[PDB]
Formats: sequence, structure tokens, C-alpha cells
Amino acid sequence: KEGYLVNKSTGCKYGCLKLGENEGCDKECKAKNQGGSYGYCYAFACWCEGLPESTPTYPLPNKSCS
Repeated sequence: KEGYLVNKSTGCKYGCLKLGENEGCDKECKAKNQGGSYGYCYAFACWCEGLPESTPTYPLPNKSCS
């Protein structure tokens, strides 16, 4: 699936200045704990692709950052 990376501890999204092709969001997205396949900065936050069901995406059911 696609979505914003969420910090399992804060329930907050991962911020990112440089928009579009973002090497920083793509790394964090591919992380083994993430399992994603492709990430870029969108709306000033890290967006992801190819995430397995098991991995959570913003928001968090019991953890708010809003």
C-alpha cells in the first residue's frame, strides 16, 4: 500500500523539506522495518509505496500527533 511513514513512537509523520524525488524518504521507506519499495517527499512528509499490510501508515489508531 501507499501512505505516509509514521513514527511508531510519536504517531507523527516524517518531515522533509526537499519535495519530489527524495533520497531521504526513499531510504527510510525501504528500511527493513518498513519494507516499502519506493518513497518520496509529498506535502512536506515522507510518502511510501509497496508497503506490506503489516506495516502501519499514518494515522495511528491509538497514537495521535494531531
